[PDB]
Amino acid sequence: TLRAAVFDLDGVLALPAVFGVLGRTEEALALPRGLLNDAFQKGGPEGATTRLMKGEITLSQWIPLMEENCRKCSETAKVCLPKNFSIKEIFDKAISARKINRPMLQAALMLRKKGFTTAILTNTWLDDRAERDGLAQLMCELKMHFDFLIESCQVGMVKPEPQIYKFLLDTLKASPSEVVFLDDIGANLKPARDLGMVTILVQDTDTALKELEKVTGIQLLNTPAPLPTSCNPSDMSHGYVTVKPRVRLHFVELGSGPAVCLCHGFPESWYSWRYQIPALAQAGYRVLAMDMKGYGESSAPPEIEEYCMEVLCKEMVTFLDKLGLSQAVFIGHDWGGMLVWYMALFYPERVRAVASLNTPFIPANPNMSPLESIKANPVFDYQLYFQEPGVAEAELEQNLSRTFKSLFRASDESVLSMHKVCEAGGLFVNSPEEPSLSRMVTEEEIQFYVQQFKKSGFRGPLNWYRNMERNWKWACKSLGRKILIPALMVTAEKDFVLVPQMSQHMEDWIPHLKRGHIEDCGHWTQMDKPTEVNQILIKWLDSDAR
Amino acid sequence: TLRAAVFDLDGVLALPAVFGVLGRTEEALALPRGLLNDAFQKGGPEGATTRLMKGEITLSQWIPLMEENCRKCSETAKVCLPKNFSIKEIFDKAISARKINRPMLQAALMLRKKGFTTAILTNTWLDDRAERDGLAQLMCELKMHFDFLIESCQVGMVKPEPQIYKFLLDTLKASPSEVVFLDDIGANLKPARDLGMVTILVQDTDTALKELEKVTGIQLLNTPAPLPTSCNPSDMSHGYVTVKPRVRLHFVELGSGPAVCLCHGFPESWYSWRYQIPALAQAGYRVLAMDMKGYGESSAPPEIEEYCMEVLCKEMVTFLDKLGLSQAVFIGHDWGGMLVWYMALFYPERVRAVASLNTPFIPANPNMSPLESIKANPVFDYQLYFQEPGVAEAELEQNLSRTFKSLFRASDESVLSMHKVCEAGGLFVNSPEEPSLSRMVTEEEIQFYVQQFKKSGFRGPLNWYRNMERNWKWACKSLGRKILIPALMVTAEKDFVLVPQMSQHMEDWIPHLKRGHIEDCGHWTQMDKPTEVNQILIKWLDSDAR
Ligand SMILES: CNCc1cccc(-c2cccnc2)c1
Ligand SMILES: CNCc1cccc(-c2cccnc2)c1
Ligand SMILES: [Mg+2]
Ligand SMILES: [Mg+2]
Repeated sequence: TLRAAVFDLDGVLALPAVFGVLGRTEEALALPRGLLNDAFQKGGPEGATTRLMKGEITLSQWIPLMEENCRKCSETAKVCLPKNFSIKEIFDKAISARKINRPMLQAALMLRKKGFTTAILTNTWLDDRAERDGLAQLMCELKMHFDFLIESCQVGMVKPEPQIYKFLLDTLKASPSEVVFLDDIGANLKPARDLGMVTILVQDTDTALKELEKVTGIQLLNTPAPLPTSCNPSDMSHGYVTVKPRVRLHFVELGSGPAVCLCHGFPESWYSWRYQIPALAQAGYRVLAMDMKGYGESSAPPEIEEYCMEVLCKEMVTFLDKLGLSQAVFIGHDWGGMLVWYMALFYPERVRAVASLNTPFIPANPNMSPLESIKANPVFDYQLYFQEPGVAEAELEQNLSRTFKSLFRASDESVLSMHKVCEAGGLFVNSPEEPSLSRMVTEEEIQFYVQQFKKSGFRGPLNWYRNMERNWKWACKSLGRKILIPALMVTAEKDFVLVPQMSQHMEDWIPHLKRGHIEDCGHWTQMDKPTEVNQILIKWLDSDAR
Repeated sequence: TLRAAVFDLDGVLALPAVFGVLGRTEEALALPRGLLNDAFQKGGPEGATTRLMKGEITLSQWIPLMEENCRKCSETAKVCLPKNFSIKEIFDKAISARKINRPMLQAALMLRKKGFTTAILTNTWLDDRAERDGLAQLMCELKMHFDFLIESCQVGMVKPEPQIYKFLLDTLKASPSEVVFLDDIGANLKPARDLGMVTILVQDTDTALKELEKVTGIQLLNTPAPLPTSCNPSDMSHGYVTVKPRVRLHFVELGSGPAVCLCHGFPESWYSWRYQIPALAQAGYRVLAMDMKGYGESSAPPEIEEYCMEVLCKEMVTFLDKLGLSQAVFIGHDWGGMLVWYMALFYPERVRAVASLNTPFIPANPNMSPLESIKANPVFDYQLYFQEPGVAEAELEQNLSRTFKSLFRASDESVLSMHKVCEAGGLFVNSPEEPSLSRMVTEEEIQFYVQQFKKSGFRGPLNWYRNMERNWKWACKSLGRKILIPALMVTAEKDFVLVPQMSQHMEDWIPHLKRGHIEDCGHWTQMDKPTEVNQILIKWLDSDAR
């Protein structure tokens, strides 16, 4: 039966209702009860407020009309308005107080996830106030979660006029009996009900949601915590910058405010940050989520030395130079974590702050060859297995789906020991042909990785592991320095390759290092514990990069 | 003979020299003459400063070494340092005082324009101070103008060590006698001279430039005012956003700070803003220079109504939604000017501020059809000529080079009257086959337009002119509103189509409108008077959009 759900903005998706500040203001100021509402509604379908709601005039033009109205109401009720009474002030304050009503948004999201078409239908105004940006931000955040946003001032019609409902129905490509409509004003529900829509009168949120649950047959209340918002690749702005003749870097870009450059690990993608990108943009950052060199839509030259840290870092500086960015905050995971530490040591003037997930900062040992260092840790055996050009490429390219499905697994789901890989003859030699799907990833998300890696395969990616000696010699140049810009290290309790204890000496080199630690989190940190990652990065960004 | 010119940063490309603050500080504080220089140089090739300049330690690690040095020098000279004496403070202040020495930069630019290879060779440090961004910005601004930037702390070598000069020569792919080297420290010149480089000792800038002129044989002093910096397309970050299934918008993006969306006119390109893009980014803005729908690398669907203002504006809102931008400053020229006024009237919550070049804001007349309004002005006759699908496309596509060469002309160069175009049978009927090249444009710049327009031709572009009735009906919805967000109108004295007097009533609708006016400027404003446009936009941005 029901296929569509329609929510109002004031008093339903957003609270406190701005309508409601008339009531509060009368109470706070000891005015005659309803005086401000009388003024707000004066003239009815031909008064100032209706012309505003229909888009005939803007909010700033309406303000002095309401003011006049407030005077007229107070004269006929034989009172005075307080010295300094200000409609502009009252409304600035109420529009900024009003916030997304999170449980109602999450119900709309869940219904949309079960197949509902969702819409916002609202009587609202053209906002040209000095502070309009606050409302623009609220609308942006809400509207990406709905199929349609219908605004009275854009369509020239207002609730309760019957034409707006017919316009709704026609927008929804739905008959009225397939629709549930929620509003906190009973007069606004009435024409929907006359057409045989299910309607819900919203006073407190929980009761409305109980009625909504009952009538749709879907669980909306007491539901577990949902995942952060993810990214749909074809909805992103995609950027491309040529950093030298055969090397162009692709990135996805969302948000405004301080530039934050996200650098993924092996064998990954910009898409590995899909849960961080909307959260960090929504927190007030300009996010640039890279395809690192060798991956996705970035160039992937075959030569091994094109992937040494020195070359990669110099390219990332060029990337900032071409974008006209004097700095970015650099956040990396895995190989990208290693990269951002080297950015901080060699280009601190370009790094506003630095954060790594999983990858520790360990100074090079000038008295031991890196390949021997590597041979000393049984869990890095797979790194020796990666050395010989063509061997790991053949195994990893042989069946991409099985490759990402076998790699991307939560800590309780493993099919790969990283144990004696060379001796085993490969990474997947004792893994199934058809792994089950991790709880972390959908089959669609796997096929996105699979399609990215069809372009250039694993040569470029593996090459990141093939510059151990060259990276060691470059790193030895930096052994006298410390990292003294703002820095965060995020350890993952159950990453059994990049273990939290490997980071334990970092304060000797980064004395003011901050930390976060994520329990029950494997190697694929951003997608294993996306909620916790987001919280830790935004806290650290707002305190240290701001 | 000479093919290459090498400049130092401190005291040559940038002034006052930070070295020089030791002198000034001793004088200001009544310290023993040379005390701070003695401390700065203590230990010579093995002291703190040399390790800094070679990249062994960072600036923040060096600060307390210099401090110690300052104490030791003052003890052996039997004096005290003042209470609150601060090396950090002295250096923060000196590094921010130091600015690009504009006449020396413009000499380097001019030599580069006559074929020199140019480089900056500098002893400098790894800057990890809280205020490092100021230096990062200076280096970014300078370095885009040179072939190479060689920094002591990146290469592990310092002037005057002879290896740094050999490294220079090898970088320049030049023998020493082809090179002129300028430095303000004679000891730093000596190894260059030993190799037979021409050297110039820089004290005052003018004298150095006279020697530079003499030895290169090129005029560098008293030279006319150069054009602002332009854009090279293959050096830009190129962005792409799908705003609906068959419509993706391309843009070029440079800079950080408030988003500024530049919207070009007919029949133009993002490249028409090539002189504004670096200037506005350099002024502290995030510039987004669009290919408008129908142009360049943006989609160009054939249908006429895809190009009505309502559809175009709704798309531009979607473009901001997908980029995660709650607002942008919108600056338009010509058709793009018309568009940004409609953005301000219909989406003021998304428009931080609005500026138009040439295009006035004239409310629709609800009592006259727009086509009759158009017939009333003899200079808009070419707009009737554009109505019939396929006619103007055939003339404008027939020879692209002749098309842009005939259109893009300064006010003293015209070959087109816009007079009785329909009756003439076309736009170019009485223009030459091979127009001369305008002073405004190079043959390379013309061929960039020609190559852009080979992708989709003139159908999409002309379609912008084919929605007069549809745009009029939409505009009539807005006749009750005023524009009350910050707004700038820039008139062009010699634009004989979009004449300055057409804007004379705009204050009735935009009572707080600001203005700029450009004399001796034709229709192609950004490329006719790029210096004046830049100055007018940056002044207005910094006061009204900031
Ligand atoms: C460590 N750099 C990325 C990488 C390379 C190879 C394997 C794994 C992996 C695979 C499974 C579990 N944990 C980690 C991770
Ligand atoms: C007015 N919209 C752009 C346009 C269209 C057609 C011709 C010209 C033009 C051509 C020459 C001189 N001045 C203006 C300009
Ligand atoms: Mg309501
Ligand atoms: Mg110098």
